[PDB]
Amino acid sequence: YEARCPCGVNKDDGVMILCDGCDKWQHAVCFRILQEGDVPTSHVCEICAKLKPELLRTGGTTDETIQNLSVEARKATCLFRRVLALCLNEDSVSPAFIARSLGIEYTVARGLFNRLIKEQVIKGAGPRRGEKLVEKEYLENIVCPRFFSHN
Ligand SMILES: [Zn+2]
Ligand SMILES: [Zn+2]
Repeated sequence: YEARCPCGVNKDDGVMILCDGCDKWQHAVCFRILQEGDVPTSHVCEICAKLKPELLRTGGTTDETIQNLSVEARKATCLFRRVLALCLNEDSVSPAFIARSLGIEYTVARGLFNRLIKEQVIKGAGPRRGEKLVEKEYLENIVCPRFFSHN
């Protein structure tokens, strides 16, 4: 059993999806999948989509938004998706909590925290210094559909 995911953190968290091409697991949210019903019949990771494109013509589905990005741009997108999903299940966050939860370095977590402020997902002081409260309804009803809609 192996996790191999372009967020760069090769550890199970949340809903995991199996690539039909390499038999490694990715975080569903990294691949733009939040609801279990949006898990494809045959998931294809970003590596297999480029090594074996026939997988995509014979029933497989990749996340076309990250497939051809650079390593660094893809990692930043996937990690931000993970932090959005974390916020869906929490009342407040901080860089340190983000770092622990996602398995990443503090400085990277702080960048994700800062982007949450810009996307207006967090606002208002939490109980502890450095924490901000999640705008729960705004996240669920408005922000999340910007990133995770399948229509
Ligand atoms: Zn991931
Ligand atoms: Zn694969």
